[PDB]
Amino acid sequence: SKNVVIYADGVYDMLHLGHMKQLEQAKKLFENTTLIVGVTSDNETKLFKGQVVQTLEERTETLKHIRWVDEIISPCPWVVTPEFLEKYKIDYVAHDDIYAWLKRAGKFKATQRTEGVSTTDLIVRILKNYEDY
Amino acid sequence: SKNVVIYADGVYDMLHLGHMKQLEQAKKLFENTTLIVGVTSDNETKLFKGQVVQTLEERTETLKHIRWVDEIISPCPWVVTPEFLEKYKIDYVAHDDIYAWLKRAGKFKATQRTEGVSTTDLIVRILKNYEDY
Repeated sequence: SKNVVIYADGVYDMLHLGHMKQLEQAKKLFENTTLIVGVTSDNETKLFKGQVVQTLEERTETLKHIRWVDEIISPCPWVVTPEFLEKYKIDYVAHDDIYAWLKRAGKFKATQRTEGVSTTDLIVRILKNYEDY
Repeated sequence: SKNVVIYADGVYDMLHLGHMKQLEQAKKLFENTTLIVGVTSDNETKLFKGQVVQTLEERTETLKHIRWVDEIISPCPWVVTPEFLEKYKIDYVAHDDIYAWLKRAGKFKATQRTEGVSTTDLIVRILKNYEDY
């Protein structure tokens, strides 16, 4: 079947199994896809969303090792626009409102976040080896 | 050229860029390879090496998302033996003594660990946002 271009974006700080599963899901939305992943800039992430440990370069270099990722846009724009979709020939945006125009255009595909598998979740498990008392 | 079977093993706790770079290096030792990765058991790792946060199943499930990994042996034997190499048709073992017989057989290939890129290194960077005084 025809190849389908999928776009996902995010911070991908401290990349963990939850990111990987959501990238796999986006890659597998159709039988033949190209998965483009956008990685948000340090300045815009901190200004608009919250704290980020790793630099853009670190977050991007880790992401390239993930088998589902076919292309990376680093940094990506903070806000997806129709012109951006046209420039990269994107058929669907995969994400878990401001996506209203994407759904109106038929270009939205839902993916899911997995709870309890994050990198900081692992550090909490380490800390729980040390009793309060 | 002929396909070359490479074996690497380890704990792969809290998988990070350093593991990924060492897997990439093992995968790229020759132009055409199959990279088999062995993941050590929880009990043997803790008994012989040290603490491990994630279970065998978690460490294995994260590893499968890495593009360089072609096969996983989970759990792998704590000690590599000649019979193990024969069973899996392994041409080279990639690792960073007890590898003496591997070098004697011509089946040893060095790879490098990267410093300063581990998951716990990232947590140290988080903690450094909070001044001692």
